[PDB]
Amino acid sequence: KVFGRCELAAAMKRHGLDNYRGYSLGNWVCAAKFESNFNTQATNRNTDGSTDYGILQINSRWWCNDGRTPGSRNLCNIPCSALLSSDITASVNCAKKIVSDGNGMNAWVAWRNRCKGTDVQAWIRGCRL
Ligand code: NA
Repeated sequence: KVFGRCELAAAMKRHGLDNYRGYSLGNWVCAAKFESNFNTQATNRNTDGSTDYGILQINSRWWCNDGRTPGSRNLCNIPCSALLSSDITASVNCAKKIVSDGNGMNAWVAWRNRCKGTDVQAWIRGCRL
């Protein structure tokens, strides 16, 4: 599913991301834009042989099991395929564990490089929330 900007903002808010660990909703929307272009089916291989999955490009190295990432962990206790669903529940719940693990949203390279320190509230401008 490719979400609209405001549609994803609303779904993320419903699922408890607005100000989660102090990150405003616009941070989360910005991150999804530049990780996946708001596409739940996005996948991308990493150099180490892990893969990133879903709207927030969650990494099989640590967070999910995809059956082909040796020596990795599954800290969200999910198949990676769950992160590709049209329903963002699994991606949001796993993102809440990631963002709580000490490094905040710096875990997401795209957030760090394209959202952090910018006017992220712009990502929710005009949305009914
Ligand atoms: Na894994």
